[PDB]
Formats: sequence, C-alpha cells, structure tokens
Amino acid sequence: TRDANGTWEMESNENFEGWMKALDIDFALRKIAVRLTQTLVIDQDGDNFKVKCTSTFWNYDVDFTVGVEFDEYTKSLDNRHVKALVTWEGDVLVCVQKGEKENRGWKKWIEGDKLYLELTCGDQVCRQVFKKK
Ligand SMILES: *C/C=C(C)/C=C/C=C(C)/C=C/C1=C(C)CCCC1(C)C
Repeated sequence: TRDANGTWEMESNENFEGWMKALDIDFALRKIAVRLTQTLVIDQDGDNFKVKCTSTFWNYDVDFTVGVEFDEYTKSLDNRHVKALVTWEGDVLVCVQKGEKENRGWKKWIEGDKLYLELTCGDQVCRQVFKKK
C-alpha cells in the first residue's frame, strides 16, 4: 500500500552494524546502538511526511515533501550534508541522498501491517522489518 502512517515496532534488523560502519559511525557508539529498542512513528498527509525514529538517547527525524529535493544534515548520525529526494516508484517510497557516499538512501515497502525498510550506504544494505502497533 502507500499508507505508511502509524507507530511501527521493530521485528528485525539485519546488517545494522555494517550499514553504520559504512556511514563512519564510531565503533564504540555502534555497540550501544545495537542494543537499543527503536520505535518508528510516521505521519503522512498527502505529500508531506514527518518521520521520527526514537530510542532512549538517540533519535533520527526527517520531514519532507514527496518530489521536493531538500537539504538534509544528518546531525545525529554521520553529520554530513546530503541533497535528499523522496519519490514513489509504484508503491515503494524511495529516498536517494546525493553526497559523499555512493548509493546512499533508503526504501520503504508497506505490506499490510508490515513495513520493510532497506537503508543503503556504499556496498552495505541494512534490512529492517516493523509491524504496525
Ligand atoms: C522511513 C524510515 C527511515 C528513513 C528511518 C530511518 C532511521 C534511522 C536512519 C535510524 C538511525 C539510528 C541509528 C543509526 C543509531 C541508533 C539510533 C537510530 C535508531 C535513531
């Protein structure tokens, strides 16, 4: 479907550490991030999204409009400037983040009550699955 609204609880996360290493997140921090439970809340109104991924001390938020490139500064992650763009490819929500890292971005597949999220950087893919609470 295209309706990603909801509160999404993590069911699985594969290759998180490889993806974080490809972004250059500090090794010591990685070993903390791997322990943290993540909650993903998405508010979607037309083209307008507000995405909030939260854990006890570490969050990632992004707000965007589909089809509108935006300057993103990943201040809580690797602290880089990218030019980000989120588009629909059929029912897949696709983000490409142009900048230093190649093949950087993410894709969301919504399948009923499930959300599949693939985060890419370089040659690494992290595959996550969430279920709608
Ligand atoms: C559509 C959903 C998206 C783009 C979710 C993105 C979430 C992240 C990039 C979360 C990253 C985090 C870490 C790399 C370390 C631990 C803290 C998190 C979960 C906020």
